[PDB]
Amino acid sequence: MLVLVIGDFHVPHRSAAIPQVFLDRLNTGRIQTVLCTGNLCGKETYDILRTLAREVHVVKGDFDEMQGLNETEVIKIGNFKIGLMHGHQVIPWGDREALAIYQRQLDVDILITGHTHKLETKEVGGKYFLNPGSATGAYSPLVDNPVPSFMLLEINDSELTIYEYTLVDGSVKCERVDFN
Repeated sequence: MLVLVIGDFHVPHRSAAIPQVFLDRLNTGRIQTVLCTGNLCGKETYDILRTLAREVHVVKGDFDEMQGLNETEVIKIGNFKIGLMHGHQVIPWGDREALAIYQRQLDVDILITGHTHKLETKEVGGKYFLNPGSATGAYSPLVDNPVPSFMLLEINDSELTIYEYTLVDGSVKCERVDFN
């Protein structure tokens, strides 16, 4: 019932590594599921994700060439139907009402998107909108100083806890958000 939410690893022609402190934490997390918003650094990243959990879901980001990734996925965890997509498709970008439109078309309680490279948890009308930011703090035109980040969710029936992990000025920070 622990879910890693992660993505936006890779931007073409730019290098950026996952912090090793993140890898060490997640390899010992007993993660049940990975929900990945896409933009992997090739098979290397997919192998990493497959070591973290038994069940891995990855959607197609705008830089992905890996064959066979779907644009959207819906996954049931606890009492939550969870929609997953990279989010560059949601126009105008990251805009609350456009996101809400996709959340209703996918019939989900939680909508997970990326593309902005800025981690954000937001409850809106009893629906949840989650963005883990970029695991590598990768470049984005939309953000000047992105930081490496990810989310762990703890789901117990209708209980939802989000742990927001970021790497700021060389030190890890975590913020816990509780929803019931």
